[PDB]
Order: sequence, then structure tokens, then C-alpha cells
Amino acid sequence: DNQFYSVEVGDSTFTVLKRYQNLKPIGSGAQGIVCAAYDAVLDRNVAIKKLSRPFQNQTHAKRAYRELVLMKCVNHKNIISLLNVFTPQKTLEEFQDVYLVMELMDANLCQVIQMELDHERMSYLLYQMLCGIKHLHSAGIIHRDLKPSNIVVKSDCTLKILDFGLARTAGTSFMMTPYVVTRYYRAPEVILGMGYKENVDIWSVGCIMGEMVRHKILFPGRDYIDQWNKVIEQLGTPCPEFMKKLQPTVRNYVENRPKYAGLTFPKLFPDSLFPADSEHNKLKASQARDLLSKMLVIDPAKRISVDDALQHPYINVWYDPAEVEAPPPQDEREHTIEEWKELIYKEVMNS
Ligand SMILES: *CCC(=O)Nc1cccc(C(=O)Nc2ccc(Nc3cc(-c4c(-c5ccc(F)cc5)nc(SC)n4C)ccn3)cc2)c1
Repeated sequence: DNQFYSVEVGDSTFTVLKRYQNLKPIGSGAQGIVCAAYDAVLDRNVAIKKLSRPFQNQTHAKRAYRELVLMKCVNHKNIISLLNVFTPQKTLEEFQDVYLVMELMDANLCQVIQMELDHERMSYLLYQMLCGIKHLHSAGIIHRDLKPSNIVVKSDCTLKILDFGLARTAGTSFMMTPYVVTRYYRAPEVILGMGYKENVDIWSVGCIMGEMVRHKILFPGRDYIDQWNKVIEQLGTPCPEFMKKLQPTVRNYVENRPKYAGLTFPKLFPDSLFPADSEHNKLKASQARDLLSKMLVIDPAKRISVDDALQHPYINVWYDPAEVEAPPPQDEREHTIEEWKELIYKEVMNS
């Protein structure tokens, strides 16, 4: 339409409503390309993400669809809120591309992770992640795949989570895919198919926190086997009560491995990794390790809750009940490509 215009961006074309001006690439990911733009209607800077033919892959289709639907089920400053959703195509038959628009953020969390460790920044970033997760949980959404690639940050250290994680059933049966999926941030109970509760998400917060300290991914498994091995190498073989919760076939798989004692948290995260040379810095290194030791707990029956993390002395200087308790607003079958296409098209057309 006359309502759209096209901009060349590397290999791609962004065909966007004319309100969006001065497009500039940010970059690309598994789920689309992103540009910054000025929105002349709102008089503010936005990020625009293009989803190309998401209906052509069942995993991509389900993600796009569930994320359009769940967008309306949350309302919190630490979770994505779309300003606009559109397609330049005019009929179901011609439909190919979805464009999502939100507030422009300044950086990916990975860029912050690369910066020198600072307790005020790390604690504030973790506090916001935990506020977001708590909000998701109150809306009935237990994420199970929180990772730095879906977290963005502004220059004022404010943070947003951009995705809603896994289908409800994921983590209720053993995880190995026909191809590589990375699972560096997924909880033990999920990857082993044990079922899960809310504190499944605390594991992933612990992975992120640890990564902030080390500047390195904690458990970078090459495949599902190596993933588990990176975990037990560092944290130790889990307790028999945890093994007893495994389906017998899974239990044999898990136990047919070396037995590890695990390393203490001071060895996992040495003093040298933290700011030194003041009582404040010594105490904060101790509190950070304490919190790490409570989140990076293989057995979810022994792992800290979201509320306990929020109330931990490392985090709680930021605690504001208006942020922590902000309330959310008042179907996962499989489908063919054509079914997914229509479902997604209908969601786009209706908001
Ligand atoms: C750690 C490695 C790295 O990222 N390096 C690096 C080096 C130099 C520059 C950059 C950089 O350009 N990063 C940057 C700039 C601006 C943003 N803003 C942004 C991105 C996103 C976004 C979206 C999205 C989702 C929904 C929507 F409606 C619009 C946009 N989807 C993704 S991929 C999960 N991103 C990142 C939203 C809002 N603002 C980010 C990063 C990086």
C-alpha cells in the first residue's frame, strides 16, 4: 500500500508504515532482523523486528503465535510491551511477514555482561529480571528459557525481557532434539523431564548472574550429554532423593557418569572476580556468592524462590512493592503450515 515504503537493510528489505523513519540496522537473530527507527506519530524512537514467514516452521510458528497472544496477558515495565504489530501484505493469500514494534532499548544484555563487574548495576539488573519473572508467574507463564539474548537494557540500567519462553509441556519429558538446540540456561528439572514449578526460572537467573561475574557462559554444553556434564562437574552429582525422582531409564542415563563432589562457591567464583579493597566490596562479594549458591542448585526442592531472591541482601536494597507486585491484566495443539499461517494472520489483523 501507499501506507508503506521499503528500506534496504543488508540482505533484507523492511517494508514499514510511513510513520517509521530513518531506519538503521541493529542486527539479526534466529527469530528475525531488527532496526531502530523514529516513530513520527509517537515522537519517540522504536525498535522494529521483522518476522519472515514464521508459519513455515512449526517451532517458529508456535513461538510467534503464542507471543502475540501472551503479549496482552502481561503489563510490566520489565517485560516487552508492543507498541504496534503490522503486515504490509493485504490478504491471507499474500501474507508473509510480521513486523513488531516496541520502545527502542540501547543494548543487549550480553554487552552489559562484558562490562566490568559493578554491584549496583548487577544487583539492579537481577532485581529487574526477578520483578519480570514474578509478573510472568502471576500471569500463569513460567518461562523456562530465560537467557541474555532475550534481554535488553537502556543506558539508565533499566531492563526488559523480550520473550515468554517454552510451551507449557516442555520439561515434562526427557529433552533431546533431532538437531542441536542450545540449553545453556535451562534448568535440570526441565532438561531431564521431571516437571517443574515457579523456581525453575531461578536456575536461569543464577546462570545469568554467574555469567556476569565470570564474563563466560557457565554451562556451555555442546549437546544434551555435555550440558549435564558441565553442570555436575561444577556443582556436583545431585542427591539420591533427586535421582529417585527420575524416570528409571533417565536415572540410569544420569547415573552412568563420573560422580563429582562439586566445587565450593568460593572456588566456582573466586574473590579475584569481584571488586576488592573495601569492607563494602568484601561483604558484597560474600552476598553475591551466597545468592549464587542458592540459585545454582540442581535440585529444585532445595533451590531458593523468586521472593526469597528478591528479599536477599544482595538484591533487596532495590525492593519497591509497586514494582515487585504490579499485577497482570485480567491452547497448545499442533497445526499445519496453513493453519499456523491463518492463526498468525488473524492475530496480526486484530491488534
Ligand atoms: C554481546 C554482543 C552484542 O550484542 N554486541 C553488540 C555490539 C555493538 C552494538 C550492538 C547493538 O547494536 N545492540 C543493540 C542496540 C539496540 C538494541 N535495541 C533493541 C532491540 C530489541 C530487540 C528485539 C525486538 C523485539 C520486539 C520488537 F517489537 C522489537 C524489537 N528483538 C531482539 S533479538 C531477541 N532485540 C535485540 C528490542 C528493543 N530495542 C539492542 C541491541 C551489539
